[PDB]
Amino acid sequence: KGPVPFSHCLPTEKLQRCEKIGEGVFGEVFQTIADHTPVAIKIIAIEGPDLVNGSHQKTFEEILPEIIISKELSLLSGEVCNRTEGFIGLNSVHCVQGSYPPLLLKAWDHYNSTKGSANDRPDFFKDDQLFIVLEFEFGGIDLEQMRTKLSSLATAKSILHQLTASLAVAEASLRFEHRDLHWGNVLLKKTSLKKLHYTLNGKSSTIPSCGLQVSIIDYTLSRLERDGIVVFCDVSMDEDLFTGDGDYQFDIYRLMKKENNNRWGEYHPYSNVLWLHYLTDKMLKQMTFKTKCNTPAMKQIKRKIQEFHRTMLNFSSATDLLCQHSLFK
Ligand SMILES: Nc1ncnc2c1c(I)cn2[C@@H]1O[C@H](CO)[C@@H](O)[C@H]1O
Ligand code: NI
Repeated sequence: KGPVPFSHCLPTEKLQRCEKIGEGVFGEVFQTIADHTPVAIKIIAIEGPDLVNGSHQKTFEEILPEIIISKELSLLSGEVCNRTEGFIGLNSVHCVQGSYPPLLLKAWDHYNSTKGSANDRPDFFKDDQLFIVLEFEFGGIDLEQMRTKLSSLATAKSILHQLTASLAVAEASLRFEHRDLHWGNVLLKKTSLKKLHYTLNGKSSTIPSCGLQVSIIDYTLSRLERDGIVVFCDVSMDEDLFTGDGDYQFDIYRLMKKENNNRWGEYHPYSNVLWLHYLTDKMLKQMTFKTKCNTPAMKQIKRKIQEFHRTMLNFSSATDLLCQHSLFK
């Protein structure tokens, strides 16, 4: 069929409603609306020779793993033996050709003016430029942006339980490792559901929501397999990924490399445990809650999360944590 114009993914009204909500070296994320329903659109330049945000563009072969993994994890919401809604829904993926839409540059400029951007203004692409455009379910607001917005550490527990269950179901179905689950990649949306449902190897359970539904995003470094065919990002020769400082996040990259002896095709679900430890550490050290722990039952939740923090690295996988850790009994 070949690539499509941007107007195929963003017809005029949908384009006019785009607001920028996120960014990374990879590119840009916009929110818009269609059929009365919000969506997030991730746009990644590929195949061209220009540096973009300081880095070379991925080839189609390099971007395919993220595409494949986004699809696999979305599909878990509709499976039976291993089912979870804890990964973001993927609506569509397109290969688009053209220069960047002026209306998106307008949205880009607004974000730059109010929040500031680390990125280049994407106005230098020619009409032959290719992009991958991934349209996802709108998952809410990332944990990092919610640093001061959550009600209490009770919510922290539901968040950790949801994250652990999702990762476990993906481990079980797909031998999945996220590999980059920093707090910008944990999204929180209000839900009126009191309990959320998952199924792990045929056994269904529930998790009290505390009014929030968690969605895990961004599969740029992720790994999984089906029928022994492994899909992953080979970072064995990457330099910069392992030389970060100033946040426990950057230790996780080094700790993953220690665990897997720099062999990124292998399955080491302990990496999911390391990420969950990093997220628990954020809950205890960087998040700040509108209400502190002030009742017996709540000073106890705090103690339980602290216990989790100091014991969870002795578990082999998110599956082991979910099934064996006292926090989830
Ligand atoms: N599906 C979504 N729903 C809501 N927000 C999303 C997404 C996606 I894909 C990304 N983002 C926001 O974009 C920031 C950088 O990826 C992320 O940190 C997050 O702030
Ligand atoms: Ni289409």
